[PDB]
Amino acid sequence: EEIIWESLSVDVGSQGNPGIVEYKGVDTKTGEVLFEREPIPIGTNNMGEFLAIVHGLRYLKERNSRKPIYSDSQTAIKWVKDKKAKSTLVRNEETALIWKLVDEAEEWLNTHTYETPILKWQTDKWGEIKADY
RNA sequence: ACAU
DNA sequence: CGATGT
Ligand SMILES: [Ca+2]
Ligand SMILES: [K+]
Ligand SMILES: [K+]
Ligand SMILES: [K+]
Repeated sequence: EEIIWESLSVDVGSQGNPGIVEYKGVDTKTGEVLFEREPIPIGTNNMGEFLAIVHGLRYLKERNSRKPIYSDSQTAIKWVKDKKAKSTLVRNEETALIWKLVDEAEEWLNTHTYETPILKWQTDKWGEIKADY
């Protein structure tokens, strides 16, 4: 229906898919960048979106914030709900770094709790997510 | 088909 | 036009 303005929005950016992956989280209302991940040399769009949501969860928990997280990624939202990132990216020395981060993000989800609602950004109705690149 |  | 996903 309507945007929950008191929220954190995340977004992935990439150069290639697979290719260089980065992500950031922003205040949905103001656009203020709240966190930005150093670019990861090789990963997929969906791994980046997954890592972005999990980082937002950890960021909000550490700050005792009950704000929801918006993501436009059907895939990543489901991976977080499942606590399992079902990526097809091969595992090799080239992809070790992103797979390490993804493996660690799943481990974190399996060892911590949170009530943070994870919400679908309705691009069709609201336009591009505010964390856009 | 939908979400990227 | 290609790729990542449910
Ligand atoms: Ca975007
Ligand atoms: K996105
Ligand atoms: K983007
Ligand atoms: K497809």
